[PDB]
Amino acid sequence: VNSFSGYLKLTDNVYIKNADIVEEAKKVKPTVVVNAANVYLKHGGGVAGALNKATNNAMQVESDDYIATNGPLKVGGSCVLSGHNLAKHCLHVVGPNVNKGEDIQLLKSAYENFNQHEVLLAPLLSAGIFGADPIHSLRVCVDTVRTNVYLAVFDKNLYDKLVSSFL
Ligand SMILES: C[C@H]1CC[C@H](CO)N(c2ncnc3[nH]ccc23)C1
Ligand SMILES: [Cl-]
Repeated sequence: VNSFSGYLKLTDNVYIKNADIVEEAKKVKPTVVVNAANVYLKHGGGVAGALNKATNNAMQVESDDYIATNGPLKVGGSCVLSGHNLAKHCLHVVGPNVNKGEDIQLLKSAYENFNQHEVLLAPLLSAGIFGADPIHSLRVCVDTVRTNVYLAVFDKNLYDKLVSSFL
């Protein structure tokens, strides 16, 4: 039993809600919140920009040190950093950005990172400003993640479409 509330159950392990991931994280304080990261951990907009803003830029400061030490992530890769005031940990996961011409096939690799964590709060990878089809992203998620994932979808109109179109 966990404290996630108001989610629709899609499968044995995948749950979904129309919610603001920042406000969700602040309420639940999950062990792991997933960030929709880029390889440079530059958290300028989208989910990443909002999460970083909620940490008062502490996420960006920590991320800049991580990149200075380790270099960029891979598309499809991830790193675990602090969750600051939002969660114990933040799993920064890089889904392909279609608006950069990145291979959408890497979306499955991106979701595989979730399997290293028993429970996660997350957005749909490569959705929003990363320019992928969110219906496809949900399909890959459900078909890739085996651990317990609580998906937050910011747009109420998009949420209703994902549910009503979910197979
Ligand atoms: C991932 C991308 C697509 C699906 C979904 C729609 O709103 N979305 C978000 N969901 C929840 N919280 C959010 N904060 C900032 C953005 C955001 C953004
Ligand atoms: Cl977005």
